Amino acid sequence: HHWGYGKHNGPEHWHKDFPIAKGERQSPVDIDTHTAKYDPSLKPLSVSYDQATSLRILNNGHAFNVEFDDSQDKAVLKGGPLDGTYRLIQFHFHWGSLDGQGSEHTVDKKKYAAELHLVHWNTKYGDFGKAVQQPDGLAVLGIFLKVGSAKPGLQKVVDVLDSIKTKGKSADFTNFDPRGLLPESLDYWTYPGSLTTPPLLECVTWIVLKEPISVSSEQVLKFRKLNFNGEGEPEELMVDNWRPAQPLKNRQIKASFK
Ligand SMILES: COc1ccc([C@H]2OC(=O)NC2=O)c(OC)c1
Ligand code: NA
Ligand SMILES: [Zn+2]
Repeated sequence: HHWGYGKHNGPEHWHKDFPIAKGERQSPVDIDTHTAKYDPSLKPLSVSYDQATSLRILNNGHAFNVEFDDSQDKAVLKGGPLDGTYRLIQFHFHWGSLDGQGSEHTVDKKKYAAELHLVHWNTKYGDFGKAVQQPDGLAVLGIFLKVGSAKPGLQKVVDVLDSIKTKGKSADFTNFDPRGLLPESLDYWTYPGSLTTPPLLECVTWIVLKEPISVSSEQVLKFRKLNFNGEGEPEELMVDNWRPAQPLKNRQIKASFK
């Protein structure tokens, strides 16, 4: 598979290798804040990242992933819409060529400069590869980024990026604390959806925080210096690695806040 984000291999093409692209629970979606309803049944959200163990950062040709040790229940997400325990495995971002675009989810059609995805898998399925075959296998915590003040907790990420410029490069990335990427409020929207890249599997409970984090123009500029290509290959900047909003179909987006 040679999927990507360009004219020739971008999201409009994905359905030919991955027919579930046109499925019933695809992501991302536009969150219409006037149609989403507060749900009193939602339990409180629990982000337990105190014991998180980051290992490595990888340019996979699509984004850069900060990977965690998920061989035990270190860093977990529970509560909210979730039943049981979801283990953090990695986070990554999606971003734009310009500050006016980059997020996958939109809020009343508003696009943010970037979107952070903290990816967790349901431990009742034993491993990640089994979890992605299940409708409740993953929980993705999505956090919007807007450009304003710098986010100090992001700068360690920004600073390692020149060591992983091209596809297939990785670097040791230990002792990174993902709590420094969260906004103050855990108010969220939630809906059932999918992975936003191939294989597009319909295995995600999406939890999208309402409060964006602010990052600096300089910080997001450094994201845009990465490359989609491998070393020695013609330079294609890693920008606009986002899928546009997909049809909501027969889904309701629920708000955790009144
Ligand atoms: C193999 O693991 C994967 C594969 C794809 C995705 C995509 O879905 C998404 O929301 N962003 C993505 O890059 C993922 O993240 C949950 C994890
Ligand atoms: Na709207
Ligand atoms: Zn993502």
